[PDB]
Amino acid sequence: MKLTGEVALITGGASGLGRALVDRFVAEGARVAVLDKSAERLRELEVAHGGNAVGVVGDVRSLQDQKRAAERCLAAFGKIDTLIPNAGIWDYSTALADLPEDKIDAAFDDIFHVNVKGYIHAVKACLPALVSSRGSVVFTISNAGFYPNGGGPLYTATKHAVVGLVRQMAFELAPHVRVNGVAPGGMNTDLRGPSSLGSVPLADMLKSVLPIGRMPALEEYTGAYVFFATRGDSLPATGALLNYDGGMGVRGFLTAAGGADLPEKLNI
Amino acid sequence: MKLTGEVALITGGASGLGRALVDRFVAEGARVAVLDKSAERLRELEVAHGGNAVGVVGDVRSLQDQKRAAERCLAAFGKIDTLIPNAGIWDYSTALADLPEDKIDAAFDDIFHVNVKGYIHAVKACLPALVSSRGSVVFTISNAGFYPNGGGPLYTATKHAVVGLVRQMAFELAPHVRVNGVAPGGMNTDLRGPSSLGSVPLADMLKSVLPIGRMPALEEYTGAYVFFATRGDSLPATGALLNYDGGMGVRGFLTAAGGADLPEKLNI
Amino acid sequence: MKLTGEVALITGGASGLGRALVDRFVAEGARVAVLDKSAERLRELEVAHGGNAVGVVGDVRSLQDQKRAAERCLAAFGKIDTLIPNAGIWDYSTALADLPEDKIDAAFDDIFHVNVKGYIHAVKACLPALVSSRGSVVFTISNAGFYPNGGGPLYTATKHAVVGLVRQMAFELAPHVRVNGVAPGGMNTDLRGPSSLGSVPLADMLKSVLPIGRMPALEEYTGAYVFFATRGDSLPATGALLNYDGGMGVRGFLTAAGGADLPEKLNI
Amino acid sequence: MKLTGEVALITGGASGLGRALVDRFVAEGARVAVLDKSAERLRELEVAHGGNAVGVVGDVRSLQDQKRAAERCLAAFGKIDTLIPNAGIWDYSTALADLPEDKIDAAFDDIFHVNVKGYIHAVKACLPALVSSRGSVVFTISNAGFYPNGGGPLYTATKHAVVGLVRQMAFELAPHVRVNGVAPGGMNTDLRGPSSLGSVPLADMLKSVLPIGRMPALEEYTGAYVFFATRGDSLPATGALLNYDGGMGVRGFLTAAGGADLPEKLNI
Repeated sequence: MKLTGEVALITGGASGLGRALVDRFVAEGARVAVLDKSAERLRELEVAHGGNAVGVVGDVRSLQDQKRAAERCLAAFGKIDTLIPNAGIWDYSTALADLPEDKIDAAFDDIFHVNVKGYIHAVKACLPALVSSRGSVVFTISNAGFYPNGGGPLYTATKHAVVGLVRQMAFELAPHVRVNGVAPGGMNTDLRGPSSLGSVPLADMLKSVLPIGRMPALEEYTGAYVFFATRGDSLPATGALLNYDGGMGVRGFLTAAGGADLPEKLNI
Repeated sequence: MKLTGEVALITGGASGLGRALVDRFVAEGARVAVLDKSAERLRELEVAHGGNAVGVVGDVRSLQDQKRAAERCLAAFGKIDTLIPNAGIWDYSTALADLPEDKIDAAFDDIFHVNVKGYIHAVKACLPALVSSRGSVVFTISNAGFYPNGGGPLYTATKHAVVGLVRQMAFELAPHVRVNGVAPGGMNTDLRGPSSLGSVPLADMLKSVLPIGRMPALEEYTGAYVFFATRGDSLPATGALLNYDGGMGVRGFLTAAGGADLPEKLNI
Repeated sequence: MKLTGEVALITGGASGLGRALVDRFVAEGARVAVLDKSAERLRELEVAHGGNAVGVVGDVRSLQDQKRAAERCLAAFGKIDTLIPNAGIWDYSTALADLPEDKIDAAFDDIFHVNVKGYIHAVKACLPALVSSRGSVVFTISNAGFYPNGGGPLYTATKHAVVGLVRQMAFELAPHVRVNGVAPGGMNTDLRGPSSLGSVPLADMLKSVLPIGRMPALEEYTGAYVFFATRGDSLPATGALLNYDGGMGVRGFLTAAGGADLPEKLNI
Repeated sequence: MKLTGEVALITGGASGLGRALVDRFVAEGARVAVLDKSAERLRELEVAHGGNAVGVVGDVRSLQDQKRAAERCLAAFGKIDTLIPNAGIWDYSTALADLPEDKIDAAFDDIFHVNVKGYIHAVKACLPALVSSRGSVVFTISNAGFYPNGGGPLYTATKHAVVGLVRQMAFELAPHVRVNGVAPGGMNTDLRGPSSLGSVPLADMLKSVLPIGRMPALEEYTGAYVFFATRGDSLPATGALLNYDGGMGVRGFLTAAGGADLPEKLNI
């Protein structure tokens, strides 16, 4: 119960990592406003957390819907301590050469409007509340904000753009609001794409991609966020970027891990 | 003359850094095609260089215009060895708080369509020619692709996004096309902002910004691009990022430069 | 209490951040072994925590001393879940020009033997126990592992070297041992330098250094280490680097923080 | 002939990349002082470049020998414009678990004294000349200064430490001396180790390690250095870090390159 008394707003919190975050935050004693597109999934969530969650239907690309979510959060819980802009869409790892010429303009808008603009609108809408509470923003990034081959040019560009948001917003909102990034990766989750458009099997994932040698469940990706939301724990942190992807950036050339056989080599 | 027989295509090449790059490449023995919105400044550079530079009036946001620049370059010179997507737009360093709610959506599009989508379209247009010549792309980034306070959230996010393009496109176009980034910074360029949107002079704050202790002329920033365009010099480089901003990322806390008193301390 | 039943070993844990970490881990339910040069400050912490902390007097530069700490921890508690190599030495922010020629060799050894080699020996000593418990290492880095002006060349080079250890050891010890780094910064610790070697107060320059706009108490920096020590929270993290320095890397050019006037501009 | 009139000092310039640099610099019109251990190899080099090279026998770990080299350079050519600290030793990729306990202390000193201290001594010795000429330092780094699996903990830590030297020295020597890093990798070269101590075949190197799909010759690694030594080209660059390793940091998860089959896919 690290978050007793705290209030969070989470975008894209009806399913996936968003939902795992909502469930984790509630279990920690926090109260959670959720912005997402599915009314039915939001109401199911509300009743699962009776009193600790409020669900607001809306589009993350719309500043007005972002504002509605912030107002609704304010009305139910009285404050906003932590904002987690989290809602994102994928590009299917569609390479530049495979992006249809008649499709690139639409695809760009679809992915950038959700992934980057929706993050910008979330901060904008929650800004007065966050300054008031001296709160924090924790952006969901991705491995694709750091290394290639986690998406195509569009997705990879969006997640690199949110690293820019972490940096610029950590500067701009200082000294009142802290701004940090968690960059999750290698999760067991189905990533959706845009209407305009439309990748590694388990064997290659754990031998070549993930040094930790396993694909963690969604709940295991929630602790980094809880850390940034815990005022007693994360106060010195602003503009921080936590890579949270099983070790993708420290993977080896021939194998992901170098010490599979340490238990036998050290004869522990 | 390091680039004799080479062909470059530069977007945003009729003024600012782009123009200095046109001048430099022509002087290095290269033939140059230029995509720019300014017919006047394009005519001007066409008379300066003669048959060594062709200008195409167009909009960097448009794929058909980028393709038209690529075809016009092919028709004039036979090939494309180097692409320099360079054309950019600023956001008047406008903070999120100061971004008007009624303008923020259109402002997002204006700056992201030129700074990011225009880069993507440039590469898309030129891909067949670049793969044919086994050439290279060199993206103009900025200090705002790496550190805060070089623009507002919109611009900083866009330039962080082109860092994403350097990395993803270096992966995607390898082994045939090398993709690198130059990140220029201490320039006295007066870069325009969007019409959907209504900062201290660099000289006034130099000692808090630039370790090099001086404001380089525009021509001083062209050498990095020549390096990346020269096959015999930059062959091992792909996915490289050259911070080329006077040392903004290595500035001290009290003052930018740490060795002002070195000539006295060493008795020069 | 997040660390009930866990055992940590902390080098340099009798004063400064190290001591705050001992206090925090004991309060989280963990049992703690401490390697420190100060028998006095070790006795002091032994009476404060009772059977929850054992102190071993020794030299972090010495492998046999590090091994002795590991064996003493094993004998007292049965296992090692977390290693925090933390013990460090400063260089009085002495510039290269100001490093005496007759002292520079010994100064190199003093600072590199504790800051780098002492980290290597800590991990070497504890490897069998860490692999057995499938635990983790958390290296104390510093803002000087990432940006200039946080020490002279010697210290900055050492802290950049521990960044190398985070990455290489995360690769080498995966999948069994996670290796991460915390990089603390805005502390009021008075860290000692070498005897082979004879800076503005942080408070005087705060507005040029810290976006957060305040000097955190030592206890405020302990939460990141608890996060990394907690298996249920930091499981996907290996090779991660947490900048935890008040936002030194995202400071503005004129002043550290960009939003001093946010409460007035939003009318809080 | 980019370097006509310029004077360079290069450590470890008798063989390997050092020698390729010496040969390149002389071909560009520069004059070169070389510090290395082999008298016979230095004299052979001197006569190959009659008048454009001076060879000084000495140990890079010794400030006195570094001073001798600087004095000798001053005496033959009258100035020093560019310093390239380049001399380095490898660790054989010896993992922490494979470093013998009776060998680690010696091995640490051997690799750190050459790789880090020898770089520090080179700058120290050449400092008055470089301030006088307003010159530049270009440190040879490595992929091992950025990613794991290019060496063991020792080598990787040393090359990460030189990134720290780039940053701190770029700050400290500003505004008079520029300081940058080239980080070469994937070269066809035999890397020597220390007396205390004592890795990828071609097939795995070009499929998994090098996006560029080829191992470049040594001469192809010389252009980045020529760039930093060319005053007309690199003036805005201080604290820059050029990754120069075939694209190791932008390599893909399953294959190094993503676009091997672009010529056929685009049907160029």
